[PDB]
Parts: sequence; structure tokens; C-alpha cells
Amino acid sequence: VKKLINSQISLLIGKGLHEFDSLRDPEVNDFRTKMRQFCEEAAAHRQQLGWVEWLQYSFPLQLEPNRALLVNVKFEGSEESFTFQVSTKDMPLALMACALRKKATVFRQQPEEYALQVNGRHEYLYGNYPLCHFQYICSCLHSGLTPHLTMVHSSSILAMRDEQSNLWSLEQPFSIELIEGRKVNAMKLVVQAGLFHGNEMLCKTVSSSEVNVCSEPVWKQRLEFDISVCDLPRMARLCFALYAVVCPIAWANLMLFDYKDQLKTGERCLYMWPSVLLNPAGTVRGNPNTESAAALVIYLPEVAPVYFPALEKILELLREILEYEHEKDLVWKMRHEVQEHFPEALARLLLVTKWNKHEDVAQMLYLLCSWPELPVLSALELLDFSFPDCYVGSFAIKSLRKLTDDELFQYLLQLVQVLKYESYLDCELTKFLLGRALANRKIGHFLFWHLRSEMHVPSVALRFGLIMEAYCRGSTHHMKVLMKQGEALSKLKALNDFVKVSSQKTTKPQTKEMMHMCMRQETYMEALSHLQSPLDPSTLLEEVCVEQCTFMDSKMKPLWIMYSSEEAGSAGNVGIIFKNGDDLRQDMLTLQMIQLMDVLWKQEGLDLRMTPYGCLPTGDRTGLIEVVLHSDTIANIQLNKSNMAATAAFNKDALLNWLKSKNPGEALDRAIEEFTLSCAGYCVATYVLGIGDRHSDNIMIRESGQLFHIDFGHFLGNTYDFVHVIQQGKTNNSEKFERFRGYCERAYTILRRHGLLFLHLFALMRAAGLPELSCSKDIQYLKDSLALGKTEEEALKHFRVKFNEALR
Ligand SMILES: N#Cc1c(N)nc(N)nc1N[C@H](c1nc2c(F)ccc(Cl)c2c(=O)n1-c1cccnc1)C1CC1
Repeated sequence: VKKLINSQISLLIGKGLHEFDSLRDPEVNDFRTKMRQFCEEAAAHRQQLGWVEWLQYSFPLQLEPNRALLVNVKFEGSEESFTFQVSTKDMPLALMACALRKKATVFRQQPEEYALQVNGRHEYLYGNYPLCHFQYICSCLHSGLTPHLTMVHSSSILAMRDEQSNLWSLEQPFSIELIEGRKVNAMKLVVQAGLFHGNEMLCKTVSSSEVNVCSEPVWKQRLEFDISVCDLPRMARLCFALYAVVCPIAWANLMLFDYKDQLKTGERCLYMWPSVLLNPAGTVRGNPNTESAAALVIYLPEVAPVYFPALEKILELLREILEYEHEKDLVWKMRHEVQEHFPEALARLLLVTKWNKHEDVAQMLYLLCSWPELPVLSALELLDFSFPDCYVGSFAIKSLRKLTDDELFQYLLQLVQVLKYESYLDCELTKFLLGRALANRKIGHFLFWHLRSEMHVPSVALRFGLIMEAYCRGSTHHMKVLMKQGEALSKLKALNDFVKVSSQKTTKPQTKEMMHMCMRQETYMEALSHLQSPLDPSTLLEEVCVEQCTFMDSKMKPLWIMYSSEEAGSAGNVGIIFKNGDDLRQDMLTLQMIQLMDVLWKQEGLDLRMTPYGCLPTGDRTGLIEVVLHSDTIANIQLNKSNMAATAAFNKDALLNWLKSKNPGEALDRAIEEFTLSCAGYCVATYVLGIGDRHSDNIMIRESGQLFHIDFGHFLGNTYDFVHVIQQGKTNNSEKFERFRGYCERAYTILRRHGLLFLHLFALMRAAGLPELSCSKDIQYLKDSLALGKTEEEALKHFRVKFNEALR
């Protein structure tokens, strides 16, 4: 009956749905019911979409941020093809018109009823864009390859759609009773408790009295906080810290209001988390491992049945140079003038608001409702934990509904990490991400994997697991599509684990050939084959080419899997790298910013030929990396293999000879250009992000000439082989070196004008717990490298010195 789906979901998300049931939590069950109908209604909307509107859902256009061109078009039934000549100028419609003209004038006698599919890929060319704005065409024009498209009728598209369906009174001081506990340590135990409105204290913390090490201690000590109960904001969370003293032990937080605005009472057991001193950013749900978690019971006094006031009761109630408390007063001040004439300074007004005073809040929340929507940029800042308030969040999400699916896609990683700053399961952000994920399958694809990859993490396991379940209710088909991806990753791990065992007992060629025998098994063939790339859902992974597969002799023995597509031709020759043992989250992040840099640069006419390859964690220290084909490490090139076309008299020539071998005579001129531009781009990206530990074996170069970085283990601060290529070999070519210096400088200014975009995004990534990005000013390096507390003309003066430092 309907049980297969629930089992499929359980397997997919990696946790039984019976486990959600076993909680007997009304919040959990109200989420699973509210979001289910939400996701089900979204699925109903989908099946009504026009066949073009449905293409947008399943196959979102992948675009770029006079010139003739060779196309190859074939139809569905017959494998017969036609080769036209169109311009990069032309729309897809004019091409489809040509497709019909040649078809009719050979079969013997309407473009609007068709869509061009990219052969052997989950991509479609449509809309009123010139062909060169499509990234498949732009790719073909960069490799000299010929686009191979396919005329698909609207009738068979509709067949796909159908195939893929289914009280201000309480003035007393706030108090709690610290009863007993159960711990482990050598001394004296003590309980520090603090009230927080996010990253700020509502009042000063209070500690318990010292109670000794052995036990199972007890206090029964009533803790009174310097704040009244009618002044606790809606997002008041009480944060307990426990440590030994003559040594940290455990911490735990919780909201002083339940998920229905009711004031918390009376007794609650707090299963604490290990520590490292208070941690308000931490989760407000207990350590799931009750079997071994240090516990802390407390008592919240009754005070009557008190809810938090509804919104309709909150109804009640020079500067400029600032853009100190006397200053803070001079930005609390004319509250109304900010809204009236400085709407985009809301964030600075929201943190001068006295959140420990219900009136200063109600007056702030009054302005917020009449507040005009802000740009996407300002909204990304309001999402941070330093704006924890209930209504500030909704205002931020309200100002992100104008996000384009390509904008949302660029930021989706950060929006997902913010989910950890939440206090309740049902939020505006979750409802927003699910809504967008269900309207764009590409968003939904990466929403799923970003959540699935962290299901091994106890603190987010419940939330992320529930979000995915909800999403699955909204797409029965993608779940099955994602199941196939999971099943492939499952065998990739088993294969990798075997390769780890085998290479310890024997050598590479024996393990490689026995690796191949493992892959040749039916269960492995019918699992690694015919799936959408988790790295890129539009990229299809059809036939696994076992003979071409292998592994690296690193310590983690990462796998090298190649594919081929009996349709896509050369576009179907693609590979993926399976890695198990390392954390690939920071690598994905760096590649997300380099991609952004590439977009920002491209959105001003600067194409530095960057290679932002795919990187996706899929599980615990498990992820995938897109193979950049036709490339090689500088190490292997400068190694200077004997009697090979890079045979050089000097080490300085090993690279330029390698290019000359791959780029004959006149084709070289463009290879030097690809190199110079890609070099400049990654020099800047390296500098801005502070990517360290660079050397000949983590820098790679494409046969096109494009150089690109790999292996991003450390960032944010934690040679005349390029100059020789850039200068064409000539010892003195200032004109060709100054143009490189030119590329770098302009590439740096463009990022500075968008420095706040990178800033806010990294501030949201603090929620990831990346070792290299966790301190509340690890982001300092980024502000320095970008010189953001400063203007352009002289930032390109400071940028100069370091360029001259790196030059010598
Ligand atoms: N990251 C990355 C990345 C990437 N996206 N695309 C390519 N093409 N290579 C990349 N990394 C290279 C690389 N990585 C591998 C891997 F990870 C797993 C399995 C294998 Cl069997 C290899 C492999 O053979 N190489 C390699 C070495 C020497 C020459 N050419 C390739 C650099 C590390 C040696």
C-alpha cells in the first residue's frame, strides 16, 4: 500500500520514520503534518503547469552571467541527424524552425511546440535567449566542440509530467530552581546559567554554589535573574553551563517559551552536550544520547496560564556620520527617521534596541512592520544569529522572496547553515526553502544533499531528517531518483573500503584489476550506472567505463570513476572522484566563492576562464568531486618526463613546452591567453580567501591553458614559471606582464565592490563549525584582504605592494 514510500523515505534520509513517532513530541508531529500538506499542495500545483512551465521546474535554464556556429539536430524516433549553420545571435526558435524546415523538405510537407534537449543530458535549450547565453553552447564554443541537440515535442514532455506524479502582568524577577545533576570528573562542580537574546545577554549570568565532584550532585538552589518575567523577549533562551573547578564539562540551552508562545513550566530535564564558555548559538534541544549524556534537571516556577502576546497586541507602541553608548543612544534616538530616510540601516537599529525591555521591543517591532523591504544583500545579514528575533526573521525572508533561482542557488549553502540557528522546527526559512525546492528540482536536489550529508550529526539529525521527509512528500519521483544516487554512493564506499584493504596487502595494479572485478559484479554494474550526477543533476552518468576506473595512492585511496554516454557523444565522457575519510565541506565552500568571483567578474565583462569544479559532501567525511578532464598537475609536467613533448632543457620551460605540445603553433597564442587570465583570477582568489599551502601538486593546468587550484584544506591565512609563460618565454615582455598585472587589479576591485556579499555569507557559514571559520573574527582576514573599511583608489595602492612581494 502506502508503506513502500515510507520505507523508501526512511532508507533515503537514513533514519526510520518510526523514530520520529517514538518521540511523542507534539512539535515534531505538528511539523510532519503541517509541512506534509504544504509539500503535497506544492505537488498538485506542479502537475497543472504548462509543458514549458514544467521544463523550468525539472530542467531550469543554465545560463551565463555576429558569430557563426555549427549545430547538429536530430529528432526522437529516427536517429537521423541534420547539421545546420546558425549564429550565436539566433534564438532557439529560429534553430527549431530550421530543424522543421529540413525535416519537412525531406519527409515531404510549428516551432512553438518544441524544446531542444542537450543530447544525453538532463538539460534543455529554450526561452528567448541567444544561443551563446546558454552554458552548453558557451562550453562548445570554448572547446571547439559541436552542440548536439534534440527536437522534443510538447506531447512527450507532458508524458514526463504525468509519469512523474502520484501577559505584561508578571513583574516579578525571573527565577528557576537548579535541582540536581549527574556528571563525570575528578574538585568542585558549578552551574552557570545565563539569559540570551541570541548573541547578547538579557541580563548578567548567575552561577550556583560549589558542589563536590563525586555524584550525581544536588543544589536545589533557586537562581534569580536580574530581569522581570514580563520583559523576556519571545526568543529568550536560558543557557546553562557546567564545569569543574578547583575544567569544562557540558552545556545546554532551551527557550523560555515553547513552540506555541506559552511560557515554559514547570520541570524539564536537560541532557547536556560536551563542552569546548556559555554557548547561546548552540542548539536548544537535548543531547539525544540519554544513555551517557550528563543531565541537568531544573524547575521553572509557575506564575499563574501565560502566552506571549499576539502581534495585534504589540500594536500598542545630526547622526549620519555614524552611518559607544552615547552613539548607540544617537542611533536609538530618532527611531522613525531611520525608517523614513535610512531603511537599509535597520540592522544597526535592531541591535541598539533594548531587547530586555518589552516596550523598546514593541516600539521596534512597530517600525519593522511599516519598514520597506530591503535588498537581498541586507536581508542576508538579517539572517544571522545576531538577529534572533521572531519577526526580524520573517522580514528577512520577506526580502528574499525576490531571489532569482540562480541567486538562491548561489546562497543556498548559507541559508541551510542558518537552519541551525533556529529554535523551533516550524520556521519561515524552512517553509521558504521547501517552497523553492519544490518549484525548482535543481534547488531541491542540492537542498536534499546538503541536509543528507549532515544526518550523522546528532544536533541537526532531527531537523534535517524532518525537512527531507517533508520534501519527499512533495516529490515522489525525485525521491526515487535520489534513491538511485544514494545506492550508487553506497557501493562506491564499499568499493573504496575494499581498495583500502587490498592496497595494504598488495600493490596498485593488482588492486586496480581486482577493483575492476568488484565493479563488474551485477549489483555494482546495476547501481553505478544510469544515475544523475549528485554533483550536477543535469549531468547524466550512464555507462560506467570500468577499464578506465582506478584509485590514487594517497592515504585515503580516493576512487576515480569514468563514464560514457551513447548519445551525448563527447559531452557524456565524464568522471567523478569518490573520497572517503576527509571533510569536503571547506573545499565546497572555497569553490562556491570562486564560482561567485567568476560570476561577479563575468557580470562586468571579465572572463578569467575559471574552473569552479563540482564538490559535494554526501555523508560523514564522504563526498564527490567533478573530474576536470584533459588536465594534469604542474608536478607531473615540471617533473619533466623523458622523451615526452615537454622535454625541456630547463625546468622553466617544462610548462610552456607542455602547452606547445597540446597547442600547435597558432593555437598556442590562445593557450597563453587562457593561462594568463586563469592565472590572474586564481592569484586574486587565492589572496582574497587566503588559501595557503600551495604547491606544484595542488595546482593543475588544462590543455586549454587554463590553470586551476585544487585541494582546499586551509584558508583565511591558516614564481617565474608562470611569469615565463605569461611573458611568452621572452625575458623582458613588460607589455604582456603589465596586462597580467592589469587583469589582477581589476579582478580585485570588482570583488571589493561586492566585499559585503562575501562578508555576510561567511558570517552565516560560522554556523557550519568549520575549524578554520569559527572564531568571531576569523572573518577578519577577509575584511583585511578586501580592505573594506576603505575606498577603492588607495586599496589598489596597498594591493600593489603584495603583488610586488609575491613577484620577486
Ligand atoms: N580535486 C581534484 C581533481 C579534479 N577535480 N580533477 C582532476 N582531473 N584531478 C583532480 N586531482 C588530481 C587527481 N586526483 C585523483 C583523485 F582525487 C582520485 C583518484 C585519482 Cl586516480 C586521482 C588522480 O589521478 N588525480 C590526478 C593526478 C595526476 C594527474 N591527473 C590527475 C590531483 C590530486 C592529484
